[PDB]
Amino acid sequence: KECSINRFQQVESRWGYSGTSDRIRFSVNKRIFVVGFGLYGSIHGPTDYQVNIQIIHTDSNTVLGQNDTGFSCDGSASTFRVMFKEPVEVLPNVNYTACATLKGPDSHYGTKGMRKVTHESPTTGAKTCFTFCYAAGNNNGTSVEDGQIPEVIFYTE
Repeated sequence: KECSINRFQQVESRWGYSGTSDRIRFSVNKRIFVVGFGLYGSIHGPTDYQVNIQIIHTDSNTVLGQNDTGFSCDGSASTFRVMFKEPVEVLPNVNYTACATLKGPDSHYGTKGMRKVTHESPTTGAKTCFTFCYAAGNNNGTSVEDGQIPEVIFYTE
């Protein structure tokens, strides 16, 4: 029942980390539990990252979930799972801010990013539509069209 959605259609190189969080805002049209993100990994390997991930309620800038964690990686253009300590419940049509601060070597990054991207249950046809929006400032250059945080890993309700 663990799902994921990737908002990028293509993968390029390379993206650098110097201490600034990659951030993207999103809202969902249906209630979900986010359990983590998929993040792009290094250009060369083997190597790894420390990574701090967070989900913040946008309107108040209050943290709902946060985890200082890590992942290791091989140089592929694939995405790597980094998990929150517990599920964060995301309510319909509330704006949330996803943060990942990677500390590590240069990575791949996503291109041709999508504003809207829909997950559809193969069992019921129920649609879970994600809308992504630009997180202005303090985002390591990440946007709706390019950058980090390709994937949200979640369960539907």
